[PDB]
Amino acid sequence: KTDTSNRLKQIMAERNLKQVDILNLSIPFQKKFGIKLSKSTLSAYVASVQSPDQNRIYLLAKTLGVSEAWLMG
Repeated sequence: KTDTSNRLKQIMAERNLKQVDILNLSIPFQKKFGIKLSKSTLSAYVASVQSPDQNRIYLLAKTLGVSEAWLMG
């Protein structure tokens, strides 16, 4: 499993957030930064299928209020 997948799952556990909740929290940041994130893409990240690019790492770090550096693994 990728660092990022693990790190996302860690955050989910710490905060009792499901993917649907993360995606919803990301929406204002998607709009703020002009960075899109789909349900399937987020699912693929959590599943360790895909690794986020620079923009989505940034988006997710702002959404979750965590360090970009940490989320990158």
